[PDB]
Amino acid sequence: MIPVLTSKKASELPVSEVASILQADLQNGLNKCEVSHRRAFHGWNEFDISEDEPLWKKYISQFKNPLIMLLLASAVISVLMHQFDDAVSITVAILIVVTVAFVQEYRSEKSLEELSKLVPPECHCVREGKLEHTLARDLVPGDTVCLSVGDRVPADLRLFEAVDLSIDESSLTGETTPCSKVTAPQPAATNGDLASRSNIAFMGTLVRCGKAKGVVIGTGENSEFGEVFKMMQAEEAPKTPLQKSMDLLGKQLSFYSFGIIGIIMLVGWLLGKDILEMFTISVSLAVAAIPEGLPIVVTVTLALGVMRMVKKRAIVKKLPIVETLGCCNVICSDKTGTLTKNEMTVTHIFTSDGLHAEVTGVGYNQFGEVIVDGDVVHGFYNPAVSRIVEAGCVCNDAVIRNNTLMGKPTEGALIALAMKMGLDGLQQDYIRKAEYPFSSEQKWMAVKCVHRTQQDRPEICFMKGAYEQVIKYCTTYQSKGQTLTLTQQQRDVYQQEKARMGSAGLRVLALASGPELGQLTFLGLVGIIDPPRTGVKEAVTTLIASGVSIKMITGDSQETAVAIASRLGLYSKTSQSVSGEEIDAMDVQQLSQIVPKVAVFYRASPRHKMKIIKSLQKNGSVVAMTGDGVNDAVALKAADIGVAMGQTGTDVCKEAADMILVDDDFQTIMSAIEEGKGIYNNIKNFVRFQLSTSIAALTLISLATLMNFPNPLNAMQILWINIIMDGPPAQSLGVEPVDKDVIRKPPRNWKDSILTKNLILKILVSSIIIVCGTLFVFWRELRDNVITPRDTTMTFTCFVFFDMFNALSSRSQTKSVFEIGLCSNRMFCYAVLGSIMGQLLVIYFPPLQKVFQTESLSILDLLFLLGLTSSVCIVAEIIKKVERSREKIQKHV
Ligand SMILES: Nc1ncnc2c1ncn2[C@@H]1O[C@H](COP(=O)(O)OP(=O)(O)CP(=O)(O)O)[C@@H](O)[C@H]1O
Ligand SMILES: [Ca+2]
Ligand SMILES: [Mg+2]
Repeated sequence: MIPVLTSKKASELPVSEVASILQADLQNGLNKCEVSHRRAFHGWNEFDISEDEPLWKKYISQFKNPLIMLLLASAVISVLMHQFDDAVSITVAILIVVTVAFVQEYRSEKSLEELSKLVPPECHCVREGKLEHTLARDLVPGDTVCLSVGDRVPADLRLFEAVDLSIDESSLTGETTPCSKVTAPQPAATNGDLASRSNIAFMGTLVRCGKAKGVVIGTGENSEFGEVFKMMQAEEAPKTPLQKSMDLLGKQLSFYSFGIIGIIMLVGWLLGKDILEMFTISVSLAVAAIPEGLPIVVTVTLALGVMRMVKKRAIVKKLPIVETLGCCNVICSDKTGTLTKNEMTVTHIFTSDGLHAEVTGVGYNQFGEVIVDGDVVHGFYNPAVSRIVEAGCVCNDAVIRNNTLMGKPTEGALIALAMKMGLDGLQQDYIRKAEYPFSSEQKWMAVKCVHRTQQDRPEICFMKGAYEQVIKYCTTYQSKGQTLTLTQQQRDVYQQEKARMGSAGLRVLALASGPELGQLTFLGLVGIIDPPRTGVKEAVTTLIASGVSIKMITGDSQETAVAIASRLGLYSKTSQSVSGEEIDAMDVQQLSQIVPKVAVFYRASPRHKMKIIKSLQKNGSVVAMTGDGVNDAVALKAADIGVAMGQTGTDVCKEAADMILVDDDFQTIMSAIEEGKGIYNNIKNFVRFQLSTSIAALTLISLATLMNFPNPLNAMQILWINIIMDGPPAQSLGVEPVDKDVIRKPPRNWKDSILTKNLILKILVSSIIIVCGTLFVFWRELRDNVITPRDTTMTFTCFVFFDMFNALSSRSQTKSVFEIGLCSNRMFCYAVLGSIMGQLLVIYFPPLQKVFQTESLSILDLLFLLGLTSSVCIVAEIIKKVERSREKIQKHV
């Protein structure tokens, strides 16, 4: 039986003894069958998840509300009296109400737990001698885990290989300085504090630099500080500010409703009316007017938006970011990953002498050739191009195999061009001795390699990079084999050629070589191509046209970036560009007045990205920046809508950013805006419908009380109307697919409220129309002195039909009834049908007849009510149509 090794003992114990105890193969990894056995015995590589879900507890918690308690008290006091039919009716009504509330809460909790836990932790592991790609959830104590830069440590590792490792342990230790890691055993005297353990990698820490490979010593709860981990991250309350605003609005509406109910009670009691019946009616109205489904529906619509985002490759965490996601003003993205595909090929070759050579072929394939202006070259014919491809081979770091690329796209394109000429065998012929790492701030890499067949000649350097960083280190050039020196008369024409290459759609680079890396010989430039991704130009145009001001932050040259922006809709006739030196000269103040006028940035850095973020946030704008680097993590954290990458993004940037895309494309941002605006529109629909229904009911009750005639609503019918107003139909209205025409609207403001003048006017119009219809029904209904329950049933049916028709036309503030389709959201149709059958059963069920005192009606009366109750829908449709037509005509003219 394998024992679990503690962190301190693993640090104390030698690596070989540790591997002996865990029976782990450091080279070939661990086999799958033993992986399954260890997983079965030790559980999975997860945190022990346990919580109380005693459904009877949440059933009881649905009770104890003051409204339900008062209803139960009224039921008890009626039981104490001589009446029992009212008591049984009220208790079955409150039972239906609490069951509806229970299913609403259950659905809300269900959506809550389908939310989150959607980005599993993923890390490398060695099994059966192969580096295989598993989730961290699959780990067992004994596997060999490879750690890379930017990867999050999945479990406690006993490090045995490490070259210049720095691990950010600020999360678990609080030290802002990453801790260097070693592999030697640690002394017992220094094994006291956590930070002194320099040979163990802890789960949840981020690797900042270096390479590593260790064996898991702990999984799940046995891991050190796992206790404090489940202490902090297990429970949290990240309340969305939109939820707070909705709660405040609901509380204000509830206070106003309570004031209205109190005024109505005072007026009725001062007028000498009923006591118990009026009290029950008032308490039913109070429980009706309270918006209780608003938080449930907002959680449901947030979860639905997140799920719809995920269904089409848009993973969004950090729930309250979605609320401000729709209020997007400025969008920034790179140019190699999000706008154009990462498929680079070289189609132009330029040398020191000057010969326009064109290269054909698309992709990393060997079908292709180099075409000078009339020649046939398949070998050592032109010395300049041969030297260029040889330098490309020497400076190359990646390796191409079976038409596959594993490395940076630029080196892949260079090696593909080299293989096209037939010199693929020179990549491994030269062996590097001194290596110069390539960096964003450096923009050039150098190698020191010599031929192995002969070593009489001294060392020769081969380096490539940007032209601005190449001509500075190069003052010699070749014409016909011999070495000469360049002057200004060649630098100017080289600059013109660089600009010409940067035009159209080509990328500009430079090749240099020499004996010592202080004086080289210029070779020429390579015309790497970069085709834009399909369906990006129209997306960019339709984004910038409406309300967005997308900018460009790319590391290319001036001409290349300008041409790429001109191909899309980013560049205009009034836009400028800021260089890296210029953006470094000014920190915040001088950059503020120029950021809204520049859409293309020169070769920048993560520090420059931070500067742009600070300048944009100073002006008061929302920025959505996408990054794929370790040093872009701070930029993503500072940005409110920072986006990470799935395939080209590290784990550090994945965790730091609030949005992760499994595919790099400039199409999910419009999708983010569309779902955000759609869920906002659904919330507006719910709010408008609930407010209109509540206002109509309260106005009808107030007019009934003030005019001194019995109210044709009772209490059970009021409870049914309440269930309709915030229940299955209200949630059906809240659940709605995103409208196609929702992107042609200026971005929303974060400080804007939910109630507008148009919404208030529509609510008032609908309420007054419903009230007028009910008054007309009553006037045509009571033409004598005899009052029957049939009249009350007819009034209740008219009110139900009016509410249903209002909900029918409340699913679109701008679209018509037939524009979205009669059957688009099947949930709404199902709810309407269920309400219809429930009303019919209430009318025609002897038990429900006794409960609801509905008596009976006729087919002709029902048809007349249906014909009359359609007034709200037609009026709303015509006013919406005329308003939309007038707005479109005015904006067109
Ligand atoms: N393998 C390589 N060797 C030498 N230079 C390289 C290189 N890859 C890129 N460069 C140089 O680095 C410069 C800027 O590159 P950087 O990596 O900062 O951004 P980038 O090339 O990835 C474009 P972007 O950031 O918009 O995706 C380019 O002009 C290029 O000349
Ligand atoms: Ca209510
Ligand atoms: Mg970049």
